[PDB]
Amino acid sequence: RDKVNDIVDQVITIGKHVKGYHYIIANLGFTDGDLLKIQFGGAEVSGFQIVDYDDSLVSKFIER
Amino acid sequence: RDKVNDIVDQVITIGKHVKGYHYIIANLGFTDGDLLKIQFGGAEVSGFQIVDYDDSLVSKFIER
Repeated sequence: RDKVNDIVDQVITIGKHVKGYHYIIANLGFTDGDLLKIQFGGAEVSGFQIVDYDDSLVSKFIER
Repeated sequence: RDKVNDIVDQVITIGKHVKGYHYIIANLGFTDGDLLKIQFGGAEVSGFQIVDYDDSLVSKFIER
């Protein structure tokens, strides 16, 4: 989750986060990192999420 | 110098700082603001500088 943010930051700096690029975060924590930065860039970003925040079970956990 | 950084930040977020765009900072402090952000974006940025840091007079002032 750390080495990813470093890369993502560099990607935005050099401007390789615009339309045409496609990144895949190879970890079980896609929403664990900050995506607001490469969110409006244009480049498509995909990943994997193991903690479904749509489950009433998980939703209840977060509530507390 | 402040309202400029706000715009520059927004510009990078929406990704309108890549090659093809051309910005002109209409103030006497071009190097007064942070440019490292829209520096590698690709978009050309121009402006105006009144404090020439190449003058031995100014260079001596900065030394102190």
